Amino acid sequence: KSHIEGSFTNVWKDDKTLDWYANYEGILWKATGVVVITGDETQVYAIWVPVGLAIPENEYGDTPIPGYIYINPLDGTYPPGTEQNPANPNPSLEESHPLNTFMFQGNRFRNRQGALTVYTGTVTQGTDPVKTYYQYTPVSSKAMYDAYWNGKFRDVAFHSGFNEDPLVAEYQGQLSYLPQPPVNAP
Repeated sequence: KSHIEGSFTNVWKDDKTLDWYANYEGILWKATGVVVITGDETQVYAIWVPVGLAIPENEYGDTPIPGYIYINPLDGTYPPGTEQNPANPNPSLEESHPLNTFMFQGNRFRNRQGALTVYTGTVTQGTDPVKTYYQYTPVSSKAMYDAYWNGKFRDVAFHSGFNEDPLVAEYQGQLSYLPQPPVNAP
């Protein structure tokens, strides 16, 4: 099938790849190209590509609505374990979420002296009980690091103390707009 450039509603973000997805006409679509999301995550604008059968369980006007250009922190433009990005390439399995993490575009980040890691889902590989691990993968996105370095996360990336809940970054990305209505409007 051919790609659909436009907005979808009833979208979700995969917790392992951090890519956005939506169902339309019984097909599963993956958001590619430049991805723009609404602050409340209800809608995503992108170059939607048919990637498989629809999965319903994961789930207007005509003028553009406010949103933000999404940065996938795992896009590999600044790969760890290199001269460029010396950070350790190996993701950790935390018994619990690290303290002092912050929310940026629905993704949860940890900053350890300049090395950024991001929450990439749980991993329950046990038996009795089970043991649930929270995987934190090293950020491989140059865009994410350019924002951090320009101090765009000064308000949330340098906290210390016993703080379990993530703080929400004031900066939510490059401002943009999503065309309306969503293509998969009910």
